Amino acid sequence: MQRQFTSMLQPGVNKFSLRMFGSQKAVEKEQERVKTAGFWIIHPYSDFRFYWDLIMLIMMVGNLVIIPVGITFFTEQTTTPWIIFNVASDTVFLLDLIMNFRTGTVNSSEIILDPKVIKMNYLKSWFVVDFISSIPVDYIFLIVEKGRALRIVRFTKILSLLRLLRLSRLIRYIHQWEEIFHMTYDLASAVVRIFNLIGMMLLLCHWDGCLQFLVPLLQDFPPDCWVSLNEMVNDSWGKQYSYALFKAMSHMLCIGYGAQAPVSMSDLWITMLSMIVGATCYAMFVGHATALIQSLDSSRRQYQEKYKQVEQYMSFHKLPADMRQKIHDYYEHRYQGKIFDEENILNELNDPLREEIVNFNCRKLVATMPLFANADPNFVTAMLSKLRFEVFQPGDYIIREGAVGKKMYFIQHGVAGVITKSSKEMKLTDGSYFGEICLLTKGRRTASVRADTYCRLYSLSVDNFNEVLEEYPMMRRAFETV
Amino acid sequence: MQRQFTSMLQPGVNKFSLRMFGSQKAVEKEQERVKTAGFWIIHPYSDFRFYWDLIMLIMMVGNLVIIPVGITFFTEQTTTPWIIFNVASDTVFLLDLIMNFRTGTVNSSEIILDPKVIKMNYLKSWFVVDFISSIPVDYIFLIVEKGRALRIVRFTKILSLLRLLRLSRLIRYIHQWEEIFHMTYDLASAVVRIFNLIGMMLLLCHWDGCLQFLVPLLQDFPPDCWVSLNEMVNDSWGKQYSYALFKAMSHMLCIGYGAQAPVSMSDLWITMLSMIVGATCYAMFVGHATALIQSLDSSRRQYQEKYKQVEQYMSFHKLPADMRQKIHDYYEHRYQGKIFDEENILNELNDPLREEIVNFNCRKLVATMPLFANADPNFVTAMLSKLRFEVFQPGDYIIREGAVGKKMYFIQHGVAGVITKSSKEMKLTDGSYFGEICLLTKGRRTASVRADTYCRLYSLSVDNFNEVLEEYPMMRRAFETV
Amino acid sequence: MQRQFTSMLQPGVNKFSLRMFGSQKAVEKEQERVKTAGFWIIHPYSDFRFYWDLIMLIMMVGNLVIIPVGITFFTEQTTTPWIIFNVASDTVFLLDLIMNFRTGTVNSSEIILDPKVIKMNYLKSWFVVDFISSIPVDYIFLIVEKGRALRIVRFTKILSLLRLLRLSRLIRYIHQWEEIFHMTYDLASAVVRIFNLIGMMLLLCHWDGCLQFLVPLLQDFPPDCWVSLNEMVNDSWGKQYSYALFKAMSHMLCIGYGAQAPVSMSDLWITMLSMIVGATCYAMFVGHATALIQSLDSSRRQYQEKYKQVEQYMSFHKLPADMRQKIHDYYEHRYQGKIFDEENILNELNDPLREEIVNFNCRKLVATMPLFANADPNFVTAMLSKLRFEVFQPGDYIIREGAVGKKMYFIQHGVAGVITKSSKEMKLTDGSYFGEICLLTKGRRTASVRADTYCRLYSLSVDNFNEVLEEYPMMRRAFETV
Amino acid sequence: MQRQFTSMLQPGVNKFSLRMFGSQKAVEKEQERVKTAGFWIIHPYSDFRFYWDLIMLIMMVGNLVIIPVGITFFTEQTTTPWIIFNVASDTVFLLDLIMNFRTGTVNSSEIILDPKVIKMNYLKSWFVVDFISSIPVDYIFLIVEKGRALRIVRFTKILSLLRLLRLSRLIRYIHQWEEIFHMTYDLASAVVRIFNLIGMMLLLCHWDGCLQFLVPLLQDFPPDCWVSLNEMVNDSWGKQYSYALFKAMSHMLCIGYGAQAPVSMSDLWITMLSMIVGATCYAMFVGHATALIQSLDSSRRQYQEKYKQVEQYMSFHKLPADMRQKIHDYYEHRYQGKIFDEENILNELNDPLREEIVNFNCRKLVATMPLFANADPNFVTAMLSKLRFEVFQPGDYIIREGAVGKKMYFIQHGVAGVITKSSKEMKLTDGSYFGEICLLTKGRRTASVRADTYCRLYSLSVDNFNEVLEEYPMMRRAFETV
Repeated sequence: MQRQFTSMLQPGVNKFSLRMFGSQKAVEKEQERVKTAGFWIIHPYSDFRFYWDLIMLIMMVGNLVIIPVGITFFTEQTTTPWIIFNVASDTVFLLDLIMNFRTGTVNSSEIILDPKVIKMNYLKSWFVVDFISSIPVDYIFLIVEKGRALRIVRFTKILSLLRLLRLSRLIRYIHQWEEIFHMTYDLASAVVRIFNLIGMMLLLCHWDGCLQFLVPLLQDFPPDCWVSLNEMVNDSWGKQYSYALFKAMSHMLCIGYGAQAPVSMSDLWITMLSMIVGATCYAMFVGHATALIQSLDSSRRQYQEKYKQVEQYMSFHKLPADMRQKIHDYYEHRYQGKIFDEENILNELNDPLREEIVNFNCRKLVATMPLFANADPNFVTAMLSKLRFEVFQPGDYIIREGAVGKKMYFIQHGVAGVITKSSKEMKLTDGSYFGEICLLTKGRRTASVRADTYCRLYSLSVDNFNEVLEEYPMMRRAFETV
Repeated sequence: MQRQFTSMLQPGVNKFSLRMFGSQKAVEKEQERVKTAGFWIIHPYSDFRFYWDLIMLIMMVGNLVIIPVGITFFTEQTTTPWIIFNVASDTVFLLDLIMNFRTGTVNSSEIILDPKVIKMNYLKSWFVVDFISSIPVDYIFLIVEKGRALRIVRFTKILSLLRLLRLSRLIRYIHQWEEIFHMTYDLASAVVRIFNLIGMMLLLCHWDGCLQFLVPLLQDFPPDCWVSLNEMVNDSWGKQYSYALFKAMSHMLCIGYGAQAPVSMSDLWITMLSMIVGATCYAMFVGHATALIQSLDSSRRQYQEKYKQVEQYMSFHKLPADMRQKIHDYYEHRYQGKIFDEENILNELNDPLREEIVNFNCRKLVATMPLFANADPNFVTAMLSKLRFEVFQPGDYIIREGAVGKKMYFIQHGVAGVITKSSKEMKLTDGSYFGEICLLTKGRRTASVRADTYCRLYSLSVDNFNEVLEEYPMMRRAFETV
Repeated sequence: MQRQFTSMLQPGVNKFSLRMFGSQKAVEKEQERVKTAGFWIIHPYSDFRFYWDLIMLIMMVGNLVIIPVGITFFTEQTTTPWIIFNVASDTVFLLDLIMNFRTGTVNSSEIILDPKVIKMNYLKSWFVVDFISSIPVDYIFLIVEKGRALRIVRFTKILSLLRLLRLSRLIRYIHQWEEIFHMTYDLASAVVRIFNLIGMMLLLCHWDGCLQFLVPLLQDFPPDCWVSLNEMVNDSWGKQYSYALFKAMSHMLCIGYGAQAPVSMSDLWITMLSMIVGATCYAMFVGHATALIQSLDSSRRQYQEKYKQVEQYMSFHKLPADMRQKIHDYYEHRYQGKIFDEENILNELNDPLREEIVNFNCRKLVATMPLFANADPNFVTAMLSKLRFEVFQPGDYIIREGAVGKKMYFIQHGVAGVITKSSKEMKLTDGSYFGEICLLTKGRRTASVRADTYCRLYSLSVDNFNEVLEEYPMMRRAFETV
Repeated sequence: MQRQFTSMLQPGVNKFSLRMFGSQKAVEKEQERVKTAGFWIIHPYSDFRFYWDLIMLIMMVGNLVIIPVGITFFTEQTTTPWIIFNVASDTVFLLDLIMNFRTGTVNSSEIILDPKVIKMNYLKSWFVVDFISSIPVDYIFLIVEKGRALRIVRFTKILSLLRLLRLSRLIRYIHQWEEIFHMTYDLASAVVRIFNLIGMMLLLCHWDGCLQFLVPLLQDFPPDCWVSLNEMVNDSWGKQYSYALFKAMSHMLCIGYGAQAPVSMSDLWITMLSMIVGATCYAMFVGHATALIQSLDSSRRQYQEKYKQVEQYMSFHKLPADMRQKIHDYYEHRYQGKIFDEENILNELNDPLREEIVNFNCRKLVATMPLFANADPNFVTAMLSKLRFEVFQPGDYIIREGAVGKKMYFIQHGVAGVITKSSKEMKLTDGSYFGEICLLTKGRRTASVRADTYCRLYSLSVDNFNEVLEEYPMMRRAFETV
């Protein structure tokens, strides 16, 4: 399985990939480009790359949690298990760094050129930090020293703590992957952002906790510091760590100090720093929360806003209370607490989708009418698109006796009433339709129609009907029969 | 009253129901579907169901407050009154669980199918938790033991505390009911959300308070914990509870610690947990508050935003100060601090409503004119819709001498002035109208008209007039008389 | 000056009044309505009423600050100066209450009817609270007692503290006045709201401070409370008050406790209450601040948002970097970091204003052209409105050699260049104009035109020109000369 | 280099300047205006002025940090190094003040008039404060005294502290420069605002820290204050300062008190003040953070909001799940998680840019077609603009057998399929085009076309084609060949 590896290195055909590039042909074309250099180049959007980054993340998170703690609360830093772990981690990071040269960079089209583009762009931006993070600097220093001891040890811990610069790399990895996920799974951005922030906060809190003890460790546990003053120098490491974290955490969430307000200058300064870091983090969190909340009820909010405009309009015109109430009722019936521009949405969609939607809505309404049963399907489709949805309140005249009816109505739904002088009253319900006589007559409507309950009609204007006919002359002729 | 129960189980005809489904016929149809299975199925939107859920809520809230407190601050948990209360509660929850099988689930149309749909969908989602919550697990355990004592008792309390999982159920109930209420009463979403959050916070605070003491109780009141260190082990239960709540509450609202910063590890950890929980809750609350504030002054805000755009436009064109001032004045008069797209709003409404609105606005204006007194009502209605509202600043020429008047004006309101060379000056007020001579003439206007004070006209363009006439030829002919 | 008072009682002719009602005639009409009842009715929007409310506010604020403090930190509550002050205040509030019956209520049109409308609507809503607040209840109680002493005194303080219910009245007064001010002075809503909140917070803080000491006072200064534990029972009143306020204030802003965490139950409960009140207030403040911030940079924000959409569009089309840069540059030149729909704004304005704006913009541009010097002013005006503003980037062909020019260009501004094969190159600057030959020719354009620097043209389409001509045939004829 | 200075004083030709004024000619004109007065007037937007303000900022920031500290933590305020520094600073501020008279003020066009406009407008607004800040008042007072000592010294410090009023000036300088930068570099407003606030907070914190110690210093270190109670009167200055800052900083970020809750009244009051200042600042910061967060993910948010409307629409129409899924898929393919009104954006742009964009998009698509190879470039350009982008889901009929094709399709991209009864199946890919036969025929389409995979077409309607032809009759004729 030597070619398999190569294949993996190329960008695979996934849901994401298609969205990014297009069709499978496009993907293939991209792959061809990649295939110019053999075993030296890795495509950023590839599956192998993804796997590698996942691995890194798994390692990286652990390492970030571990490293500082290891440095602080374990005195014997030269013990076997620790050292082996460190070495392996370093190796992994070196490998990652190496990969980064071979990996392509997203911009615009992705640059797959190795010797000039990948090497120079990486070396001019992020390389140095990565290099620092990956390598075991402290160990190197120790080796150099080998080829005052307490002082050296103290120095070394600080050097080791340069391995926290992997965090930048981690962040970078996260960002790209999040972007990819957005393209793929349609994740809620707000949710993602807040989650990221939470993680960051946790990490920062941990670091602060470590640091608070770390400085004392560095300074040899002086008599006027928080570790010596609480009398927990020789206590179990875990307990100490917990205490430190608590101290840090309070500063993060604005609760208070540890045992006592700082005495030594250094300690005080550290506390202040933590507070600053804590405070800003909390602010950011609050902001994120606010954003999330706004996102969550957004549609609803929009509806309310829209309604407020109507209210304002009413106020401007100084309408009677009854009128206002009626309008409110209409709005409730008409839109059902929702906000959407129907027409705009339809425009945004393609034709087939639109047609499908219309069929779902109105095919049952128009098919029940005997005029459209014998007609051709295309004609029906054409008609249906034209139809315009309407609502009427109870005790409202839809059509009137003697007034010229510009449009005909199909009752999808609702309790209507046919007001006629000659024929008494024939109440109409869902499925019925009217204004049919006044289509090709081009005159005044005979009888009246009043809404008994709330109604949901589909209006069809005479002009629109004429337009529709314009395409189907045979159909028009047929209609003209009776 | 055996059939009455069945009826109740079906979905009733309410305001909500109509909105959900449609007309009474639709509701009846839905009921028919429900009526396929007798005494085994409950419709989610039914009145009986609503009542049941209300009952549950009444029970549930009480139980959530009570349970933890009971577990903690009362040592004798095997006493009669407590046990009876518990048993009844358990029974009620079991009944609720049973109902949940028989109750239909909202999706899309509601699934009323029992054997497959209701049983499998519920069992695959929420069942297990509900089952756990409902049953008295601790009591069962005790019974088993019956058919080291201190240890057993300690264990049992934890088991009992599994009955807090009713909270999920409660939440679910609340959400659905809130949704229903939205459909029904048009509640302010923001307000609802914040209220929910407040309740949650309170509950959480209470739980934290219980927990802080609870852990000490579990651990047998060790010498280095907050209960033993304050010397309030044998104090009255109520006082202790209050203290615990205070401790919890401080962490929630970021105030501080209890008597002293934690000493024992467990206590410290608990405190940290509380802080986390507290802090997040506070953040959420803040966010909600922000959202609410934004909602409350939204219309006003929108107006301001709109105005800012006008200002920006002015800036871009670098207008003189006087001009800007004039524009500002016009805006104030024109819109009166409000924001609304009139045309859009009108489009959103149905025809009858629109007509009514127009009548309310302009029937008094047009009726006072003697041209529209003898005319037909339909014609008048047609005319009125066409009319377009306008405002003019004082010292502004509305119509001019010698310039062709494209439109005529009805003064609804304001202090106008007729500038004529021959006839001196005849100042016009609310109710007057002009540009009437230049309607069918198709030429140049004779005299000028200047605004004395601010005005509110209803313009009527000649083209629009012609269009209107197009429908009523007789009317046009009549007009042509004089 | 008996009639003067009556006049004052009626609604005056102010800026506000006109905006509310309309013209002076409208105001007069309103006044007539008021004048139905003599010396018994007060119009809500009147000047006298405003004055009265200002007076009340002046009194009310003072009283709210004073009362609680007086109750708490002065033992001798039966001393002369205090009592006189109280009595006067009570009298004033009674007077205010009386006025409230006679004052009209805003709804819709304002209800000026006394016997039924004003009396019943007020008595069914706010009366009782107002009555309670106004009257000296404590004094009445004392009188009753006159016609254990320590106990009575304790009771009386609580009764007296019912006079804080004036706060509701104050709030009501503020709201109405704020609304009026909005109509009048165009105040920033956000700013207003935050200011209100600040005031409320301050008042609440003060009350909390009073309360914290007040409860101890009521309870006779027990040995385990914050006043007795700090050993400041017999200290100077002012100091005590300050301390109390500090204690309250910390809870409001989430800082901490007083000297020590509460010991007695009552104290603890009070603290908790304060924290709740404090915390909510702080949240509200934060929200308000956020809102204010959003308001302040709103225009700018909108522009950025708009730009982001353009960027997104570019991304979707996957444009080259150069192209993107060009677009960015164009946007910067075109809109200058601002957001406004020109056309929409113009539509919103009246005609005269629009004309004025156009003159300010383009009269200097078109007048310099010799074609429009001899023409009539009306024609010029007509032309100018039609003109459409445009921008061109340097190294861009505006007009081309051999391509049919649909529109002509007036260079308001910018460094243009005339590219001709025959006539070499004649560089054009601000004031010049071109495409003039291809107006009535209806053919292909001869020479090319390229932008040297950035340009700001006013395009005029041939169709639009034709339309303009349609009104002025003589003008057209004249133009046709040469 | 005497004229060089003059030149510098005039407004230079920068990117900013052009944007502000226009072309170089405009800038020159502006310069001419400036050149009316020689060596007495400075233009606000000039380079020299900018440099001066930068210098001031550099000085000013330092001075603000230094002054208070100097006043507080150094007893010997009459020492040489300090005094020299002070004197120089004072001189600089005096110079700045002088410049301010000579500098022009931005409004509208900038006022370059010296004797009336610059002198009176400055003297009526900001002068006095500036004068106070600039001059060494304390030193003057001392001199006066020269021409109880402890008391005098105490008084003098307060007087000296009047030199903090330079902050207003600094603020003013910052605002203007920020505005200029916005015009120039297109900075993110939100980011700027937050940065400003941070700086302010830091400064305020520092001042608070100084103040907390300062009051004690003024009051002669009484026995019941925080400096005397901690026993750090004779400690090193730096340590004291740090402690003070910590105390201040806690109040700012809501953490807690210093060593102990205040005892003396003055101290308590100071603490309260700090808390107020701190609390408000924190609120503001939170608000700013929220704003920033909203800005950052704005585009994404907008997309989500838009999508929610579609969902709402679907809900309203009660569509089947499959349909909804299809719609979602279409949206994902169609818009790719982005929001933009294409048409609106195009309208906003100029013609050349639009043309360029179209070429980038569709020239490759239309050029591959042999119909447009021999045609003229102008015609091609015209055609391309008309084209309308479309998407189709797999298993969707684009064109049908027997149905009249109103528009023709160019496959930019995607896996299509040609459904024919006679000719079997010929699958089409990127670059192909169809509906070409039904262009000038004006009849029914022969064969069907179904989407195999997702597609991205460019539709071209027959009406649009006809319109395009209308300009190029020769082209039309050519097309009519075959």
